[PDB]
Amino acid sequence: APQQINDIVHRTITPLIEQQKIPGMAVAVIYQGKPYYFTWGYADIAKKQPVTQQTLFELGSVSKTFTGVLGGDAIARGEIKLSDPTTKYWPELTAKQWNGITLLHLATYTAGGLPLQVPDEVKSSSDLLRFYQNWQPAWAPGTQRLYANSSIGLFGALAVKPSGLSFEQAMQTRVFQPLKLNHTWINVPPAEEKNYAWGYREGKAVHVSPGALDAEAYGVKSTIEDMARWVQSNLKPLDINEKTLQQGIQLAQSRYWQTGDMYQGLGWEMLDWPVNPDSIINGSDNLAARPVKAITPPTPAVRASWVHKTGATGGFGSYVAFIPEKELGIVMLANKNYPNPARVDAAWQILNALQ
Ligand SMILES: O=C(O)c1c[nH]c(-c2ccccc2)n1
Ligand SMILES: O=C(O)c1c[nH]c(-c2ccccc2)n1
Repeated sequence: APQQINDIVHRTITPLIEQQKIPGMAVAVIYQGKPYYFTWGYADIAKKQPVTQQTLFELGSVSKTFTGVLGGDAIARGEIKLSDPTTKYWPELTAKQWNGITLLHLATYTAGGLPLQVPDEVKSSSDLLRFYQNWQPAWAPGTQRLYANSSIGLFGALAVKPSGLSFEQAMQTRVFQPLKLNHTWINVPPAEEKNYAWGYREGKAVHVSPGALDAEAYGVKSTIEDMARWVQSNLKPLDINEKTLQQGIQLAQSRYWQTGDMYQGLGWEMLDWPVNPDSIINGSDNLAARPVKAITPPTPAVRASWVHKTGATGGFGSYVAFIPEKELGIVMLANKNYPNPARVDAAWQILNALQ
């Protein structure tokens, strides 16, 4: 890399790893559109396997950005609309609280208080129907944001119904393949297991458990190289050859709702650039129910935004942030779930210096 980039990344990440006791980490900086890669520590402590550019990390909720984009792609294909009622794609959702809950509400955590987690006890798919049928909104649709896997997870399952593809097939063929994300997986194939890092919770090696709507909400694993490429695509959607994908990206970065300084996209979340670092840093701390202001009609993707997403599993912590107008981005993948504000802080420190 250029020395400027080498120096800011290292002087920022090294202390962070030390402070947080992160066993392994990979970082990519997109600078004037090109990727620069850094790796530290261990993919697998027991087997002494280092983190490389081919190491797979659990993205956790950064998976939601893929889901938003696949969702946006289905829109641009004319297969679904965000203004459609949920019942249009799940007619079995006959319970009366569902009247007026749209795909928009599902994708943006504004349905009326769908819970953060689908319960563990929901194994079968009729258990799932029961869960949504029996769910009681705390609020009218489109009035409060409460971040929820059961909300965007559902949007992801429904968005791919008209295609007739499974979520995974749809994701692989419509998002992963066109973008050349050849080491990105909903389900890690046995061929790639050698590269699958372990996560670490309280010093114990852990992989993400199977659960309802996992793939749609928190189930993607990826390498720093593919993740960099994800940032490049989202930075420059209009260089993407596939028409509906290109628009899908643009749709995921539209501003549908505003809470405080932040705007809710599809998966992605957005602030006006330049940004107050304390507004993103403290903003990122991990139930926070917030009133939302509808942006009528949604603002198309603003190039002068800080576009970002945090993501966690029991054993992993990820962060992606990019600034379209600066052609600037960062991916940070760690095999420990460490505080969000530390991530955002490291990321702002790096990006601010290169801007
Ligand atoms: O193997 C295939 O080509 C395949 C997999 N799924 C489909 C498909 C499913 C629903 C509607 C259209 C095609 N084709
Ligand atoms: O033909 C090749 O060189 C080729 C295609 N894919 C790979 C590859 C497979 C797994 C991990 C990394 C590269 N090599």
